[PDB]
Amino acid sequence: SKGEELFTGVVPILVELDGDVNGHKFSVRGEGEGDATNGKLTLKFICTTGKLPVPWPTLVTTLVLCFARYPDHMKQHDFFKSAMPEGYVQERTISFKDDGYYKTRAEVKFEGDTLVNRIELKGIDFKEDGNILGHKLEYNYNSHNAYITADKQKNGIKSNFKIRHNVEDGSVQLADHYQQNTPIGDGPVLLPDNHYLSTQNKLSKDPNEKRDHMVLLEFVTAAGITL
Repeated sequence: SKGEELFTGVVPILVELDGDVNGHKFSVRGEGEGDATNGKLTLKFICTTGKLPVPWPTLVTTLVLCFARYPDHMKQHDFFKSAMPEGYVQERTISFKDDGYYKTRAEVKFEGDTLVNRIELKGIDFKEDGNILGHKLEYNYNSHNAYITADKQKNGIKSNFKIRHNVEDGSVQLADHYQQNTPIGDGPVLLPDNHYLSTQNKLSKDPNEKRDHMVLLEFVTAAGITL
């Protein structure tokens, strides 16, 4: 795709999320950079409204799959770059087992030289003293594979995958994601054969940052189609 030409080196990233979880209003700003050469993303996120009222790990998937590394023989299956620079909408429902759910609508697109992910997030039905509102999730992240399929009737892709969030008592909090993506522009996009993305996330803290924040290192690699 011509969009892939925008990704041959490191690109600056801006993430803006406004959220409303059980009426708790909050915002997150992230900045950093991504390189689809190696699938590497490095960002720092700040809760700009105070303490984040949900656990940082639960927002990772919401807070830029155009930076996934597609191997050469898979490049004709990279929907995400093919939609650039005009971008795509990424929508999810994320259901937390035995708890509430998030609904997210995001636009991922270039604004000048910067790849911007702007998200509106709504959470409802979260339980008082549950793992989300009660911040009972460990600050860490299990590596995961998520399968991508074409959605030809919407000129886009879809994906359903689970995140395992470790709870501090040794239990696991599942987060079941249903995802859809559709191009913003009317130009041609690549509709992929079935494949998956493999993702690792390292969550850390900036020792000099006093605000509630998350330092994230993410790798995303496409796989599942062979020579």
